[PDB]
Amino acid sequence: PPTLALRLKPYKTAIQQLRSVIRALKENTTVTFLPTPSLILQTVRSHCVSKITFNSSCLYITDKSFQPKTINNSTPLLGNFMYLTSSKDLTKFYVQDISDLSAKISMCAPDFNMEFSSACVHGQDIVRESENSAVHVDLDFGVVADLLKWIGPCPTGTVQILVHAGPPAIKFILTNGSELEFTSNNRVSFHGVKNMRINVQLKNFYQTLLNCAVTKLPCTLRIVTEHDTLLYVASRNGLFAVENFLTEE
Amino acid sequence: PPTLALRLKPYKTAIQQLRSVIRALKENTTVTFLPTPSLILQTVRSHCVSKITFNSSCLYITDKSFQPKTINNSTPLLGNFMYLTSSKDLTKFYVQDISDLSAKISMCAPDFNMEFSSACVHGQDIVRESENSAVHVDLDFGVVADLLKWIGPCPTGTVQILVHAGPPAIKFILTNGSELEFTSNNRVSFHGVKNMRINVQLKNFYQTLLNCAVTKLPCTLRIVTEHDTLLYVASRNGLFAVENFLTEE
Repeated sequence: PPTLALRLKPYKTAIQQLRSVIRALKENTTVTFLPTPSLILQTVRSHCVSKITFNSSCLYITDKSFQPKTINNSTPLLGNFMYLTSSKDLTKFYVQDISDLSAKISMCAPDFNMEFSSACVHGQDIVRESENSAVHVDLDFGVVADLLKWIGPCPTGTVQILVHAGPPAIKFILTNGSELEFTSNNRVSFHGVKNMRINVQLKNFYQTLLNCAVTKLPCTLRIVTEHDTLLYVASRNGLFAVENFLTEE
Repeated sequence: PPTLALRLKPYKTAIQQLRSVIRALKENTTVTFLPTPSLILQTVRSHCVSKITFNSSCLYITDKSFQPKTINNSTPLLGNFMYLTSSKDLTKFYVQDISDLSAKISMCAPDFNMEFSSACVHGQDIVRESENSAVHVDLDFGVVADLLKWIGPCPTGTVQILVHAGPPAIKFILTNGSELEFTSNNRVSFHGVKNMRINVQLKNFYQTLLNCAVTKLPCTLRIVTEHDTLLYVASRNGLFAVENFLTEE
């Protein structure tokens, strides 16, 4: 039977880094297993879609005939499935393709083993789109930390992200009139700017930053204008990538 | 294979009544499955041992060769096992005896099924002991409620239970000097009293009362003096019995 297995050392590391993100997953959150190999978490919040993709280095695949499987993370009795995989006692975690309609998940710990079969759902894949006029600014981890400390007081209202080109700058404005801005090359890196603004809910922007901050590495911000106005915020390491897509308003 | 199955209607009712108790179970809490049929939860806290026994009417047994199984409620990956059984979506729950060293638990929900095998441990059975000189007072549910409201302010210090025989009375005294007492037949029932006292931790007595109060029915208090000084507090309905054993100090 075609088996997709998690490689324990990098997976346990990754899932520990992500523990706070995984604790925050929603009722619609999906988990996708691919023969690539890949594992993808995808979550819809108001005007915000979030995707966590595990690097292939976290997985072992025995047989590429393994059919793609998407399941709900919210599991009838078990609740938050991905949270259970963050158990520090986990010794084995694999998925088997033994029926068309479902995925069979196996997990072990010292003197324990368990299996469950969850119904497959129809997933959507989300692709970061490119546009000729897009803004792209990379933020050092220290900048992300500063934004989080600033915005972290339960966050309400909106944040306006205001970008300038005259000289380059990225500016952040909150509902209460507070403003922070960055111009400085050894703190941020500008890769295409134009005079523009985007307004997003503060709660979503803060959660987005929190999720990206798990890498303790630089985060990429992009803003596009075509299908509509959208803010992309992402970070990654060699174990996983966190990507968020925030729709204006 | 010998199967012990939960009868869904009375089990789901019982487990819903007990939900708060089950949320509070400890690392040493055991779950015992018997061919009687019976299911027993047993938990050790400081000077307090608590036992929940499900009435046979909650169980169906196919084959009395089923070997007795005790397992830890704290389950490596799953965490609080009994809490998972309180899922309002549960459609099937049974235990199979297919190995000497372990119990195989199966559980279902609409489009979900799961199985796990947990290692058997060595349980102790706890028996309420009788003594010729013991105090026994039954308390109406309204009395239990009054005690809970009185003691419920996080409870610290101790409670002294002071019993009198001249005329009969049961008295409760807290560390801060507050005192409540009962003498009244249509509120409490005296079945053997003698002049005596017992002192227990307030936190344990309060938790004990909370657990018994789930029946919304009268609760039995007994106090013994032999092996040592001990307070027994219990309540039951046709679905389960809650029993607690509090050692003096």
